[PDB]
Amino acid sequence: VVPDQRSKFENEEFFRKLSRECEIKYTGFRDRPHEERQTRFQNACRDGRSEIAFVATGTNLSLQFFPASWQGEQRQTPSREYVDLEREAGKVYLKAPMILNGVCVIWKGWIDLHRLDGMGCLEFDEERAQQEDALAQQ
Repeated sequence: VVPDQRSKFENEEFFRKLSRECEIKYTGFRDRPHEERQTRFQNACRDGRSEIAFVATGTNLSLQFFPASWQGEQRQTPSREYVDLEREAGKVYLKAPMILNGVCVIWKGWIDLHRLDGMGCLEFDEERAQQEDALAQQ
């Protein structure tokens, strides 16, 4: 494979500077009474298109795990997968492999059902990164 893959990963410090354990919070109207904790979780769960950012950095990452549908006229039913992990630790979290202008990195933030100011570690360690980088070319 082209050696420009391993090279950027071993010399780019951008991983430790931001791809590390950082505080995270879901994007929503905090000025909306605590009522957003439940309504935002369910209404956002149907649209699994969560927007979230790192409190430490103004950086923001958008991601999509299993959303009911974009323009679909389906039902307003939520993502069963979201409540199959809400009953467990009593928290709601998502994990997905997103690619940036480089290779795949694993993003998996978590937050409790009431305070949406959890933590989320981000790190370049996807095994699909080494092979997808090779197959990244058309």
